[PDB]
Amino acid sequence: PNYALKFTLAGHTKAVSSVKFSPNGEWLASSSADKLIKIWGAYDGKFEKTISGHKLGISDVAWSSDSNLLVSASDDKTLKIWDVSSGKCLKTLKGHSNYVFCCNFNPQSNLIVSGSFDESVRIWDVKTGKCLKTLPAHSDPVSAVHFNRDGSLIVSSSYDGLCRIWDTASGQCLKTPPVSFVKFSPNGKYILAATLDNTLKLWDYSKGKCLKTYTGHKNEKYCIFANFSVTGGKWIVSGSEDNLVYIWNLQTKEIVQKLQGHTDVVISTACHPTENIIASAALENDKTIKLWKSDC
Ligand SMILES: COc1cc(Cn2nnc3c2CCc2c-3cc(Cn3ccnc3C)cc2C2CC2)ccc1C#N
Repeated sequence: PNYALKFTLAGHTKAVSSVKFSPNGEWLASSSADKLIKIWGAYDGKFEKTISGHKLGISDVAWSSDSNLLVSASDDKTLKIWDVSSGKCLKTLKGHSNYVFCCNFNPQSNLIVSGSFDESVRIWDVKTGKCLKTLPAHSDPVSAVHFNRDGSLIVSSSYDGLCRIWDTASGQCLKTPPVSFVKFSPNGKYILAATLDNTLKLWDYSKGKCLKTYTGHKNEKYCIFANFSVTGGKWIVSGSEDNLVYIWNLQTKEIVQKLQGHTDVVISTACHPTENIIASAALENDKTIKLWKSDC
């Protein structure tokens, strides 16, 4: 791949915590420690709107499947469901007793999953805003939560060193260095997990075996988003504490590109759903989002 910087997105006044493309590929949403959500054009980076209401910084944001809603996780111990068109807060999800770190819709987007520093995973009903289940998931802050492709499964990770798979319908656990990020692969059969020994590993969870290991980057202090890039060549994409975006060949485990430009830890990366486009975001010495594009 030949990812090249195309746009730098300026607006946040503190660290950018997460960037996520909308499923229709039209928009990029960003969350920040400055308590704001900002929406940008996915292809040109043009600022669109600021969405405000959280009383403390935001660690994560995520899109509903139809690209109409957002959910945000905030240090004010709540999540908020937003109507992106109107910018209005539809619901405020209360129940966590500490910072909410991570969040996601299920594919049907009738549920929300959240991970918190209170060490629980919570499952929320989008329509009523009610908390349906509270899982005593870990013995340390929860670093990531993600649904599989039909929402029947939740994968969570934690600084306690564990990665666990949960049955959404019952809340019960199906399967078990700090684990700082996890997410299901696009086909649903693998789990990409990051640990704070500068390592990413691809796990076949049905077999419970580690298939591939990716090294080269620096990840010892922060929880960093990683991604499967599938629009062109099959890559693993992740941020790094050396201010670079790393891209690995999924199959060969070779580093094939390092995207240079950010001036602080690259804490978030995201891959566009149909075009060879990467978005990346950095901590408070940088505060900008960058859009990178590749011919393949
Ligand atoms: C999750 O538990 C722990 C956390 C930490 C500190 N610490 N470590 N990483 C991040 C942070 C906080 C800062 C941050 C981080 C990570 C992200 C990226 N981000 C957000 C949601 N999900 C992800 C991968 C964003 C930010 C915000 C400044 C913008 C220390 C101990 C434990 C435990 N026990």
